[PDB]
Amino acid sequence: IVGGYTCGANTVPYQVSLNSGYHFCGGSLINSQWVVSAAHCYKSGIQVRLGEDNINVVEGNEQFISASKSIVHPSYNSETYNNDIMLIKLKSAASLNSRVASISLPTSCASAGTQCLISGWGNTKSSGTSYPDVLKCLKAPILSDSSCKSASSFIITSNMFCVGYLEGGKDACQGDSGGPVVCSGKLQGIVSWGEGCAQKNKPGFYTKVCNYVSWIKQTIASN
Ligand SMILES: [Ca+2]
Repeated sequence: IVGGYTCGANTVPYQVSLNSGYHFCGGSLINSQWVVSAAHCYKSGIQVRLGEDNINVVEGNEQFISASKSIVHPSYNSETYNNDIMLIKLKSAASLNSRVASISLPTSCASAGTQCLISGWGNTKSSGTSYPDVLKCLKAPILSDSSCKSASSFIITSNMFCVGYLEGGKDACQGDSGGPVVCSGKLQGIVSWGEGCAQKNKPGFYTKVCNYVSWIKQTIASN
């Protein structure tokens, strides 16, 4: 995350890391057996990692559970990132506690201006590579739908909101993808894409979970 701060060991207990020999995408724990993340993060043989803060050191509190199944949205579009959502079932239920807890799904969509908390172990620089050891946080507001679009070269659909800072400097970035956007204690979004990171007039775009609650609840029940 570019222009953020250190969250602090387990201050974001719903945040998960998806690992395939090394961290590559983020995720959010929505119940003891299911994580939600981005469609575009799909990989086979994913190891979900709960309770992490320093991803490169074993601190105790870590839980490493394998993905028994990974269900991508059937309408995912890999070229426009529309319906960038994926549900991962854990092979065994996670041991829920103070440092590894689930986040509620939303009951209604969040309106422009609401302040949200974005997080992950992604890149922290506008130019170049600097992957942090510890979990990073950014507080940012939802921008108005008109704002994202004036400021855009790529297709934006109704399943995406956008959040951040048009001035630039503060944004999610590569490696945060699939991570959480929490607003008022509810997971409203999934880190999906942006035109680079932290660039002037190019905010971040996020899957709009509020559109997907039926599909999540239903997929979970029948799997
Ligand atoms: Ca660790």
